[PDB]
Amino acid sequence: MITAQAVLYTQHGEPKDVLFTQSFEIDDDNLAPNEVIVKTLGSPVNPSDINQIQGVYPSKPAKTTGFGTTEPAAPCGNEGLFEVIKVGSNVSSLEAGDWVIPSHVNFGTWRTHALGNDDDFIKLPNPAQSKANGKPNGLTINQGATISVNPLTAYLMLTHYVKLTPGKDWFIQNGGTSAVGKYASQIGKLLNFNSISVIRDRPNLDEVVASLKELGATQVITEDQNNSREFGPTIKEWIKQSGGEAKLALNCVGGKSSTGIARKLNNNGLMLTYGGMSFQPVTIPTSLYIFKNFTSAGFWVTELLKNNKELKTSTLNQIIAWYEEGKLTDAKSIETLYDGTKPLHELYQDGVANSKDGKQLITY
Amino acid sequence: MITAQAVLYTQHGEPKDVLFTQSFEIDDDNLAPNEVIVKTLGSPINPSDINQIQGVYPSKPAKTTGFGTAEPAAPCGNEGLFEVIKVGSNVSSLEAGDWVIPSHVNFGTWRTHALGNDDDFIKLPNPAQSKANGKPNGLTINQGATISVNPLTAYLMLTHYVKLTPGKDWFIQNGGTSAVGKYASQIGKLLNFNSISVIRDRPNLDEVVASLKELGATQVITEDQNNSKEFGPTIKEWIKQSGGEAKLALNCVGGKSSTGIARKLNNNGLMLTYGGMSFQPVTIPTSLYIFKNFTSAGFWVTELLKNNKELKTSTLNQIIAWYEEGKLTDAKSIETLYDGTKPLHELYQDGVANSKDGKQLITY
Ligand SMILES: *O([C]1[C]([O])[C]([C]OP([O])(=O)OP(=O)([O-])O[C][C]2O[C]([N+]3=[C][C]=[C]C(C([N])=O)=[C]3)[C]([O])[C]2[O])O[C]1N1[C]=NC2=C1N=[C]N=C2[N])P([O])([O])=O
Ligand SMILES: NC(=O)c1ccc[n+]([C@@H]2O[C@H](COP(=O)([O-])OP(=O)(O)OC[C@H]3O[C@@H](n4cnc5c(N)ncnc54)[C@H](OP(=O)(O)O)[C@@H]3O)[C@@H](O)[C@H]2O)c1
Repeated sequence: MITAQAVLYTQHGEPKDVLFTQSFEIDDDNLAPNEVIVKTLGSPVNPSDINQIQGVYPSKPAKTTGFGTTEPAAPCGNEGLFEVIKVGSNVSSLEAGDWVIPSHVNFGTWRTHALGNDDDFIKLPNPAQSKANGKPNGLTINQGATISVNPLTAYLMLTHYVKLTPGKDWFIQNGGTSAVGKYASQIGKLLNFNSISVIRDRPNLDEVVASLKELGATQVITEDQNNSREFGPTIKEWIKQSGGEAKLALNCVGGKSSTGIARKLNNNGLMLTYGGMSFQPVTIPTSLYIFKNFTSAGFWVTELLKNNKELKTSTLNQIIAWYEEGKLTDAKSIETLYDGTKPLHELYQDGVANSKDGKQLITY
Repeated sequence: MITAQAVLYTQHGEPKDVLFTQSFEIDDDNLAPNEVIVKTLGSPINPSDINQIQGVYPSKPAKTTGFGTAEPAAPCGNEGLFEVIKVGSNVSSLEAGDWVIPSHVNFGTWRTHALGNDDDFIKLPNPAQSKANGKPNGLTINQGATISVNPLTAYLMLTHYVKLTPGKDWFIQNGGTSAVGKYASQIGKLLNFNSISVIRDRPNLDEVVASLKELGATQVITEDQNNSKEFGPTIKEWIKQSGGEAKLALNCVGGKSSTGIARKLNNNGLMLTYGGMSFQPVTIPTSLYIFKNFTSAGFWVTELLKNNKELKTSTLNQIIAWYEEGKLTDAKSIETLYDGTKPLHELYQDGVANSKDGKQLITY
């Protein structure tokens, strides 16, 4: 028998208040024929995971007593990389040593182990398999553990809604230092799209601007520049020189930031709102709608891919291939290793509290 | 001392999610004068038990800490057969070895043992007692465990409301393959009432028709036939040939099915609704109320027998006698035995999930 740990809550609220660790038992002897046991290698903290715990995210796992609690409790985390440790006698899709992610949301990835079927998982090539299949690179644990939400989100927003002419057209995005922002910049570079990333000013501004330009942002501006009527004509010059148009805006901030990036689009522009990193609503001047034919819409990768498994597979395959080819790198995570001395839920609580420092990955 | 197990929940929800098993101690060396300890022999899973756990049934046991839980918890199950194992110094009505059912609802029968007062139980004859009293049969465990709700429901609906003339009048009922339905057909035969059972179509329709007819249904029709304008005159022919009238409809379905059985009654008809599938409301054409003196009412055995021990006693005694005489038969339960190797709540969760296979009885 394996003794596992899961991060659970019995009631919605802030992670600092409601999370605890539950020890539970998994039977790793005498597997059913289709069953698969996996050990976690790592799982990140994404905003969606936190919103799920807070109760403001309408897709969530059921509260159950299945982890051996008396009160119904929900697990946490939708994304993660797991190593297959044992498979049942009718399992050929997976074997010991294989890398997998969950095939569906609401799996509960903030935990040490899981028992499911082979259809609960999607296989990723492990480094040994990538090299054997003649690839110059294999995935890292961070790359595998964060492959499923943010890279697909960036890829689909940039490709699935409006067609940007390679070598000419632009997108503009706020939250430029976000993991999603960093994938968008790289995917923009790979597809030959011009882009403007908007970021908050900070003391190490120059270092950040350089990182983002290296990733693929054509220009990086601050939110102060975004707000600036004086600066607008400079952006117009860039776009005019390119021969192209700013056709797409990606908004994960809301408020004034959403106003600023919308104003920078050419007529007939599209904005996709995929997040709201301050509680501020999407705010658009009436004149953009009426006089510039602006359109504002939403994006939600979970809903988009629900009955679109071909689209999911195709997108994921492209990200894997790019990683194997050395053409894509990961939005880097701050890693915290679980080793048994500090309760698992506290690692995640610290991760939630240190969100501002950057993407957090709990490792195992 | 006795280490017992109870199936409990701290919060309402689906049985698959909220049930757990709680160990608790009964001190069998510390009985008060009027107290009795019983060992469960068997308890079924009925829809009302499930609705209770889900939180949509307005009669339910209180949540308490009495089973030694940290948080308040409620037990499950309303019906069951128990064996008296020990009685207090002032108990005369029961002795060790006796068979009993709960005297009242909300007792919590999904558990191994209970401590209660002598008046929390009603004695049934055990097989040794039936045999000693000159009876050709004694009750089976399934018969005793399911005697409290369904048989009594059928008998009272048939006899307590409208007086059917033996050898000529008719009742019509839907849910004809239900436990209640099957008891009603038998009681109809025993009292010489004609009846029409309405059932859903199924692959072995003809085989089921024949079984229901053997039980006592005069005629059996599908829901399609119940709906059918074409078929309706055939039913009128049956009733006219008998010299009697259709005076009573028993409804456990609602919706179109309820409309159809109501339309088949003669003037001055009474419908009793005792259940309802798919949340479909009871739907009765206005014309029947106005022009055919139709009445529609409810039946709930829990409420009818709440303050009427004498009617309960007389009815229960008739059912017992019929079992002893070999005049009534139960539908075959699927029995799952608790031996202490699989948690008790999981046996009941399986039974809930497997409801469609047949009535589920957990035995001990
Ligand atoms: O500015 C902040 C960061 O740029 C950014 C957050 O970065 P992150 O890496 O921690 O978060 P990500 O995992 O990339 O994603 C966060 C947002 O995107 C939404 N999202 C992601 C994927 C899929 C969906 C979807 N709909 O399919 C949605 C998610 O809900 C998040 O909203 O935020 C910036 N930030 C923080 N506070 C800000 C702010 N910008 C402006 N104003 C305020 N108050 P930094 O680098 O710290 O300065
Ligand atoms: N008010 C009361 O005093 C009281 C007391 C006892 C029972 N009841 C009611 O009676 C019913 C269950 O009694 P039971 O223990 O006899 O149950 P049961 O043995 O499990 O039988 C259930 C019946 O419901 C039928 N059914 C299921 N879904 C249906 C649907 N969608 N449309 C039409 N019929 C459907 C089944 O038909 P199939 O065989 O085709 O699947 C079967 O005949 C419940 O509605 C319950 O609330 C009420």
